[PDB]
Amino acid sequence: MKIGVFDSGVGGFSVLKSLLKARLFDEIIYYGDSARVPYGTKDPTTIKQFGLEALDFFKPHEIELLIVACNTASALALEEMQKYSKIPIVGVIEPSILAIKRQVEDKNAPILVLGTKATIQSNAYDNALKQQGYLNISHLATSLFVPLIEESILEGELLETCMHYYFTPLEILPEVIILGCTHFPLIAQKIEGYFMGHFALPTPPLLIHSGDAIVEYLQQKYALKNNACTFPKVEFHASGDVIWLERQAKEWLKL
Amino acid sequence: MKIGVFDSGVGGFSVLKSLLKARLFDEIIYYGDSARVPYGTKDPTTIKQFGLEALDFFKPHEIELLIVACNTASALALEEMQKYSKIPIVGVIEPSILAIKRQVEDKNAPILVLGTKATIQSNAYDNALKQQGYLNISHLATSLFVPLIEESILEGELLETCMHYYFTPLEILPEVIILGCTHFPLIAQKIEGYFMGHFALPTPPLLIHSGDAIVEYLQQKYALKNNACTFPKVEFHASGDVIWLERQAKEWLKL
Ligand SMILES: N[C@H](CCC(=O)O)C(=O)O
Ligand SMILES: N[C@H](CCC(=O)O)C(=O)O
Repeated sequence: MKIGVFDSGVGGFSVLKSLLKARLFDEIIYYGDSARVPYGTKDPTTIKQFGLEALDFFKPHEIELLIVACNTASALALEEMQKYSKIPIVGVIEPSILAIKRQVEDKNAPILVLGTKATIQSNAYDNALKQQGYLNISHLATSLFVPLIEESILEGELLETCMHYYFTPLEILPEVIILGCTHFPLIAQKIEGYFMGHFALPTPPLLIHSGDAIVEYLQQKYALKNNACTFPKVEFHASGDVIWLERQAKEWLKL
Repeated sequence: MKIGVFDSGVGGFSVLKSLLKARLFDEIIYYGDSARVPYGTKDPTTIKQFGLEALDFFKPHEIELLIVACNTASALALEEMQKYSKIPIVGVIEPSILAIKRQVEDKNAPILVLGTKATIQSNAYDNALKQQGYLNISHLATSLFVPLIEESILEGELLETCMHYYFTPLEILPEVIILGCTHFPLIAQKIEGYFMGHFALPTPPLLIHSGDAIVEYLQQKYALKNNACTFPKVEFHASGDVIWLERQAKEWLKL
């Protein structure tokens, strides 16, 4: 079918990479609000309005389903967007909760949630996780990860120092880490390397990928074949220069 | 005289600080496009439109002069803005050149220009400096400085490492450093310390402050006295939550 994917910028490509891999949809209309990104360092009122405005962008595209690839938008504007919609709107938060429920049996397992300041402040993951019984949960806003990753600073001294800055105050060694942000998958191995090295772990904690989770959810609900289509057509749209956004699509979608 | 001050967000408070200290105007209308900050990591077309939209916001306020405190907006949209406006519009680039002309007699003195990617990409400083005869200029886009500063990372290993990441590749030790971004004054002492420490200098390179430079230019161009109210009328406006914008002011107006 034909669907739309919404994100604040190019981070949502991490989710698009997953969606493509699953070969679930024939046509995908991706819209990145690159003129206003990032959303994570802003307020609830502003983000909700951005969410509603994303709706207006897709209305004429005739999409059968809208994926809010942005973790920040999913945590603050999903509710409203759905209230006003003739079609289904799926965020990347709830699907990750389901991924945890089946991947993390022990309700006492230490879980660390990483996200933007807005996503963490919303308690979106904390609320959802507790409902499912989990009692050992920790939350951490790692905002500088976003700009570092957009500068393509995916390794080296600076990145290590930034992770050390954010992770040092942590009280509990996580057994599971949720990548509650579109950009974090790009430094997944680095995050794993940090904990394995700093805490001398034989194996890294478990990381939950937002894109892979929403895929598992969309394959279940809205039942879809794992190759219901050959070459999916994709449209790229942005509030900023679309050429700049498309250029990054190459880098993010690349294996 | 009633004036307007435009910036992409809270960074412009560094210019507001200079304006307030000089006591030139009795009324100042501050507008920060906080819903869309930052401008520096975006494209020319997007930035130019933001500039024109800033003019639409100010038209109703009937200001007599508009200060574009944003170095990025100054570099990319100043020309377009001045074209469709009947009131004088002053950016923070030219005043800096005029201040350098006066402080640096040696046209061969090594000058280092720091700014956002968009500001540096525009070559606005390069072209303005050469016109005045300067021949030893280096340009560096220190993008990460912006988010670091907004998270108030003004000390510690992360700031040192970020500074080292950008500065270490420099082939020449600057004698003059242009803080070509609203945010940099907040780490001015740290930058001075970096060069004094790393190059065993008894005194730091001369830093050019955008805010003081435009205030000085304004003071002379309009022959203004420093006798305006000690506590003038200041209005704060923002595209994002204005409460968030205001609460940040003390971080910049501080002492
Ligand atoms: N896409 C956002 C990260 C970038 C932003 O702050 O807008 C998220 O998933 O949280
Ligand atoms: N105000 C911008 C810094 C923040 C931004 O990029 O928007 C400048 O002076 O270049």
